[PDB]
Amino acid sequence: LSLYYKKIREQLGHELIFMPSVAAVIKNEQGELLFQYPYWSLPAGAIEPGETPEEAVIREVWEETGLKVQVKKQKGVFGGKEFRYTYANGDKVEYIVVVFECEITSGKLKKLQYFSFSEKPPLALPYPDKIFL
Repeated sequence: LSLYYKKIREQLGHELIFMPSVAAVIKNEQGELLFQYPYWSLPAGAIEPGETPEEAVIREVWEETGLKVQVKKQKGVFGGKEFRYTYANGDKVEYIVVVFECEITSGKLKKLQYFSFSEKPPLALPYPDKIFL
């Protein structure tokens, strides 16, 4: 939770915050997909104002996984009521997520686990299977 969103939350109480975000689809040499376990999730995060969606996904992937990646292709933008989430404490948020297929260029992998498409775990957010293909 960056200082920007943290500051907005302070001022809005539990009210709905619209959060532009990015999520990454990362595959290793053998075709497995990288997921994170806090439901499991794709490496993802909020876009900081000032960053392009591409810069955001590269940064988020580095922070969440330790991998340095470059953007291969955009796999769609998802949003609406199905991407609305209300924290246990009452804080309401709605995401609009830009999904990017990214390729690893450097780094290491800091739970983080690879899963083949057929074995992929369930995700909280309703991303269509097409983002993986």
